[PDB]
Amino acid sequence: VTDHGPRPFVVNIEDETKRNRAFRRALWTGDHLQVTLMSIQVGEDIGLEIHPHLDQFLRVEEGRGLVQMGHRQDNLHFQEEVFDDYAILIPAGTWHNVRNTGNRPLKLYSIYAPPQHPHGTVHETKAIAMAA
Amino acid sequence: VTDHGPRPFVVNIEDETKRNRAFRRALWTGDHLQVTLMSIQVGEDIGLEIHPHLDQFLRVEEGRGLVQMGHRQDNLHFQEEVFDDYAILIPAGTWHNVRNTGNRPLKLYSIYAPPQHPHGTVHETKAIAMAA
Repeated sequence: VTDHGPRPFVVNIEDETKRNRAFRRALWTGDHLQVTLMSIQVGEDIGLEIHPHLDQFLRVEEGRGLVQMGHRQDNLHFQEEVFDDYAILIPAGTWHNVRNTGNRPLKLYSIYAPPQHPHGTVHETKAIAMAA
Repeated sequence: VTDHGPRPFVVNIEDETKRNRAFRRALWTGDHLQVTLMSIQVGEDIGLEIHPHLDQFLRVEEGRGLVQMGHRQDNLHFQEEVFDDYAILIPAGTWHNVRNTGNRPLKLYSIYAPPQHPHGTVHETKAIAMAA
């Protein structure tokens, strides 16, 4: 998996998402949307964030997690479990986090609109992402 | 399934996509991205289109199809089969069609960025969509 954006592209997304081991790997960066793959370690979270300029779609391909969202950083009153087959919609301006609560890495893909990361972004680990 | 945009939202996307029977049903319309569900009948196609202002992501949840894409309407030189588990990336300015080539309805979801359809759009059939 390298970043194939902005090419017309067909991919087995189930398989690439499950095979990916990086915290974040850009798969396709276009002018208007970006697809990244994420593998989140047991006990780990993406990290609380807010994106006022973009919407995000996440799809869980494997594992179990906890999604936390709110209007304000100090009140994440939306708290829902997510599992294999689930999608999460994160509208612009909503504070959010996703925590792995299961017993294996949590495998998901993320679609940002508009794009968030540089073309070809790879953060192998959470620590690397945080530093970036 | 009604359109839940722009709410923070978690959904079993595999199940909603497979259960949906409409040619197009908006599931979530935000400010920056929109998710629709599509059930495409045996022998039917979405219809050749071009969206110069938006990128589209499609994920096939069930069935088999043929994706056709090109730079020019009269030369769709990208021709690839798609199956369950496959995603299709359609960058802005690429002419595209998706045809059902299998033996049951082709079930997919589509993410447009920015949004394409009014909030709460339902086109039960292709004919209705074409008329719209």
